[PDB]
Amino acid sequence: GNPLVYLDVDANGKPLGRVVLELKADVVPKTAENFRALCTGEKGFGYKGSTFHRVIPSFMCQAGDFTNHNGTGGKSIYGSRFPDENFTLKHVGPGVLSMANAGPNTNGSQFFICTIKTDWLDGKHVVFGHVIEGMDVVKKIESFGSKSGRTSKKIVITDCGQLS
Ligand SMILES: O=CN1CCNCC1
Ligand SMILES: O=CN1CCNCC1
Ligand SMILES: O=CN1CCNCC1
Ligand SMILES: O=CN1CCNCC1
Ligand SMILES: O=CN1CCNCC1
Repeated sequence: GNPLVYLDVDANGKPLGRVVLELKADVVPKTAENFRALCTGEKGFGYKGSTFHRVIPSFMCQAGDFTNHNGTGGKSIYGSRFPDENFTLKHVGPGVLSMANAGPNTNGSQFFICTIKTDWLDGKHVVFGHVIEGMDVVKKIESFGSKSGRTSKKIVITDCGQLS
């Protein structure tokens, strides 16, 4: 069945806990596989040691730029970018896991976890999972954001991987 993966997150070197994500490989297998492999680091690169670089309260927590750490970077396991697989899953509420992008067909490694229903992103961002456990950790991360997206603490994915 669908993979379960985890992100262990620090703020300013202090552990916040673990976010567990279900990846909906049954609906978006290519997008799920990219995220899964970036969590395990099995291709030689991935999310471990990278940051949540953009966090907006009452919106989203964004991460996955493991090359430039500022929202410009990241890459997929397939190449620098890959197409929007489908828009079948919707941004239904807090806990939705979705791909960040710079327009159509520009998925790399950047992603976000929603903290509200972000319905205006339906048909624009590929939803590929949701938070199974650790929404408390997501809301802690959210609390360290700002309207500009700048974080008030350094938010680091200290470890990540696959649970099943
Ligand atoms: O959350 C929606 N899902 C539908 C497809 N199976 C995975 C779970
Ligand atoms: O609460 C929803 N919002 C929309 C996005 N900007 C932050 C507030
Ligand atoms: O801050 C990261 N960004 C990458 C996704 N598109 C908007 C800017
Ligand atoms: O690419 C990710 N984004 C976060 C949600 N708003 C649009 C840009
Ligand atoms: O906003 C820039 N990005 C780099 C390519 N992956 C999507 C986000």
